[PDB]
Amino acid sequence: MVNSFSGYLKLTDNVYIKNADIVEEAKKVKPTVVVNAANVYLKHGGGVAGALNKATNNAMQVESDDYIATNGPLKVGGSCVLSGHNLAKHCLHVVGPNVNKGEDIQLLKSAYENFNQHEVLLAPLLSAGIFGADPIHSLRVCVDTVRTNVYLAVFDKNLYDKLVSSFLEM
Ligand SMILES: Nc1nc2c(ncn2[C@@H]2O[C@H](COP(=O)(O)O)[C@@H](O)[C@H]2O)c(=O)[nH]1
Repeated sequence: MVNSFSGYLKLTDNVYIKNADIVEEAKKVKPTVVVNAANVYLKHGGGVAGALNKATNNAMQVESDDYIATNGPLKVGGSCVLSGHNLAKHCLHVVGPNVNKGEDIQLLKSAYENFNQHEVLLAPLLSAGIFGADPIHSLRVCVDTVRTNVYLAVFDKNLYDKLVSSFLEM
């Protein structure tokens, strides 16, 4: 069954969260859309991007390279829709700002606005990990910006517990 999400807490009308590996979730859920926490050249070197691409045996990277050759790099805050290969029907590759490289944190709102083009998404938090944004801030921007249905997979149990306790005790 498509979009078979289970095990999430519902934080808002739009936003759900689970302590999960987004690759394992995408295999179970069969989402119409999985979000990649991409960079502007769609180089899936590690993090969520690397994990999603690894699950596609590099098909995602080859398709991404072709997209970039034909269309040029994305903008920070931008997105493109490509195949979800064996994980999803579509992968929405979204570029959040890398505040470790001095990109404007205000583009995290632009980045999450891309989600609103899809009714239902499985997604990571944006601009976490090596992109350097505070995940609590990222979740706040997500809930303030996304208006459809987003199922967030947070891999790290400690981070998950911190996000949930922070959000629900606000
Ligand atoms: N493209 C990309 N590379 C990442 C991401 N997170 C980590 N990396 C890279 O992936 C490699 C392994 O990182 P680790 O798995 O230890 O976090 C390192 O080269 C690191 O810079 C990410 O979200 N995107």
